[PDB]
Amino acid sequence: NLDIIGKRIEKIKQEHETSWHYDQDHPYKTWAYHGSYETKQTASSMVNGVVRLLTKPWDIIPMVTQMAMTFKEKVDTRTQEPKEGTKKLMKITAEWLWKELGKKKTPRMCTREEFTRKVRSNAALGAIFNKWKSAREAVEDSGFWELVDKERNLHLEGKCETCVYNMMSRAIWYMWLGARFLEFEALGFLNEDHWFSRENSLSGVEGEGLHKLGYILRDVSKKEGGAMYADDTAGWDTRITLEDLKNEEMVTNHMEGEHKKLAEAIFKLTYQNKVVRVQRPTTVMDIISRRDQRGSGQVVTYGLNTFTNMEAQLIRQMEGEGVFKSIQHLTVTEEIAVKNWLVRVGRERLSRMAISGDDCVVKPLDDRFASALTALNDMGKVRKDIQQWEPSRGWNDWTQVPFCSHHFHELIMKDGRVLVVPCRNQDELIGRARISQGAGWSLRETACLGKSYAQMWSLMYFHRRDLRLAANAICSAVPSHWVPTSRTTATHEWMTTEDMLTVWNRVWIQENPWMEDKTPVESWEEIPYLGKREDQWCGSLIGLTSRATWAKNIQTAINQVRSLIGNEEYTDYMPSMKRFRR
Ligand SMILES: CC(=O)NCc1cn[nH]c1
Ligand SMILES: [Zn+2]
Ligand SMILES: [Zn+2]
Repeated sequence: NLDIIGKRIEKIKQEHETSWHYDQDHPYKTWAYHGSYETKQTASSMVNGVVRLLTKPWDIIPMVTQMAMTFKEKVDTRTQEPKEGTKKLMKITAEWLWKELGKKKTPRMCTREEFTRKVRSNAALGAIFNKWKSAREAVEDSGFWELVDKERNLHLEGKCETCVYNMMSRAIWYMWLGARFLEFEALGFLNEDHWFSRENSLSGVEGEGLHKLGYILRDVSKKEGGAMYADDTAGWDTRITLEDLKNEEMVTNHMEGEHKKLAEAIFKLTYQNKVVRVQRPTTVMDIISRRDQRGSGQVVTYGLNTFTNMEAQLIRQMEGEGVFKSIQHLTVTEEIAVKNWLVRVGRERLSRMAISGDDCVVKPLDDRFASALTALNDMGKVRKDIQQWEPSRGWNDWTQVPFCSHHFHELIMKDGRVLVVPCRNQDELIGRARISQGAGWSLRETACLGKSYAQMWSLMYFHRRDLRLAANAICSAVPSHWVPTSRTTATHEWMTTEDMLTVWNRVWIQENPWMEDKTPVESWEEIPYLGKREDQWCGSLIGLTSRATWAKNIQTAINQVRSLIGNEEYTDYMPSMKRFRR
């Protein structure tokens, strides 16, 4: 408790010594509360006018238009201590999993140089504004690095002064850039060196890309076994136990020297003990603490979520296969049985999964998995939207399984070759492309964000009639040479000024390990669509009068946007489609 967080608390006390008051009407039950101080401040979603002017039919679709308008009673909940048998299963599994992940990788520190390059090309490193304006400026000033050094030597001493979270089914815990650096220095290797790649982790998909996820799910479907299970957890980040955080910390067992000590300090001082500042309108700033739940940088959160989800799903698989009888207590011979299962079939069982942070798809040996719930519930990974003890419903067809907010279609090209393509309800895609985040967007910056969405649609969603047409229209409306942008950045092959047909060929043909015939596609007309009825099922407006008028008059919409942007160099991409090809 207060020996580890006291220093951080003491320091904040003094910078607001004219405001410190131990409030009596504090709303916290599961968070430890320490005091309050005076503040007064808040970033809503803005519409992208380039995308909206080129998607007129969707102006009257509420699922699209409502997306642009507008649980902290789940962050304030508590998770019970797992039973001794559960804790044993998790420790054995975690020990075995870090060794497997470490077989072909070497833990290492990430560098000021690496951190500096990241910031100088905009990655969402959840930092705060003070002394320097942006992250870009702090990184060039040697005063910052002297602050970093003071904290670093403090961490080596087993103490913390400035690693404090700022709070803001979503919850993002910003820290000052210095704290983020020290986290990246110790644990950045997990992401930077691809520990959760599919080649390295067998269950993972880190770096895989939306054009690969469908092929990965189809490969899992080819295994002998039961239904495909895709159970979502109710608020995964809030269900991370102190036992989970202790099994995650065992990655430090694979480290040495300085690194081992720096990593151990991040786990002890920032993850297993946390200090947070929250805005309350009653507007004061609350300084609260707790030991458990997830609150790291988003990128370390992704890797440790993937790790602990892989662990939980192997244990649920063990339960279905009858490897252990009860979570109350593992016998001595059950421990040897669990260890022996992992050595004998662990890697095979990992290959039966696709795991992306809190999101999973499992194809178990058989459907006993469906009612194997005791370990999963006792670890605190309670399933969303189903009663605690009600057996999971599995999917009989890999094309119906939800994963990473998508489903996947099998699409046969006129030439016989097989594409496995990502899909989701088209209102979601159009509604997201119509939204920007943040202030001070020029017309040129807004146009370049529209072009980023258009090129993503050309590469990932070319099989949706409305998106291929809207992508061609946006790319026709934005100057040919303007570079696509995004203020918050998997593999983003659409972020380029290269011709999108050349990029399509590289991604779907040349570099696609599931495509044996490498014959390049010569035109967009060789590239197929979903069936017309399937396109409507997934939200297409094909068949509506609104959509027919839009498609027929598209050059008028394109001209409207060109007239606003001004006298620039434009390309007509519409004749890449049959119906505009005269
Ligand atoms: C309709 C269109 O192409 N407008 C572009 C433009 C603006 N000024 N001169 C040409
Ligand atoms: Zn610290
Ligand atoms: Zn679909």
